[PDB]
Amino acid sequence: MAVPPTYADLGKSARDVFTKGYGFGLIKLDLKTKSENGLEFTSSGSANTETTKVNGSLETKYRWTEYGLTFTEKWNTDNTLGTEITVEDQLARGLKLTFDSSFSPNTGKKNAKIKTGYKREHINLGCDVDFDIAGPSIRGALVLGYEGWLAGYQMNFETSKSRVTQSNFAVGYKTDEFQLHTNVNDGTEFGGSIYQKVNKKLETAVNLAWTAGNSNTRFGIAAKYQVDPDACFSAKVNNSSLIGLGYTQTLKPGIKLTLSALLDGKNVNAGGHKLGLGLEFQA
Repeated sequence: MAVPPTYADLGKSARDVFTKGYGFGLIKLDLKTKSENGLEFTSSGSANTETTKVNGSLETKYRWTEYGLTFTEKWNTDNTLGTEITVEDQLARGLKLTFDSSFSPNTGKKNAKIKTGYKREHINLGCDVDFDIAGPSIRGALVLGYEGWLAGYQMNFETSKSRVTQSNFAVGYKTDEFQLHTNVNDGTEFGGSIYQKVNKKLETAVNLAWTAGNSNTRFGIAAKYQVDPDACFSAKVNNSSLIGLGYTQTLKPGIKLTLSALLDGKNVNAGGHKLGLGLEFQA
């Protein structure tokens, strides 16, 4: 509350208006279970309708919510395996420590990661270490909060190059109804977004992006309208003339069906246009 978001979550809500409720060029199938603690599973399948490629993943999660522990297991179709152990609020509130291991039989190439996070009133700090063969690399992030205002810094240091490869700044303003976010990545990529919860049923977002020193500008406008408690409409445009449309409908409790279309101007409908279908099952 007085506790700020992680550096990565700055601007998230506005990013969500653009990304959720759309899945162009995919048939997606998701099966989820919930539990406050103990076992939880998520299993997903994706057909890309341009490449005929069909992907799959499982994730198994066990929470010992008594000791702030989560153990997670991942497995996809590309043979990649992974395990993640997380401790949260355990040695100190709100300290979070993650150990992550990945393993790929298809190349015998394994990755290991440690993420540490520390959060309290006005401060959100992180330090992620990637033990890669051609790392370590270390990502550090700090976000400071002052009366709704937010300032963050994020860096990545690659030890093989012994150089900073990433240096990002963000400044924003965040209430429950309204969020401003600005960032510049590497003194080079500028971004800006406004998010508005306009009423109980309408959220809107504007995104701006440009690059030093190219005079052009990209922008998008998006909305999400919750028509009733069972149906939800999304519409977005950008200045490359792309129109995204999305409709999500609960067909039965626990079962949501989303249809989405991506349309190119001025060719609507004249040439080929991206459709999508998502079905989510929650049990």
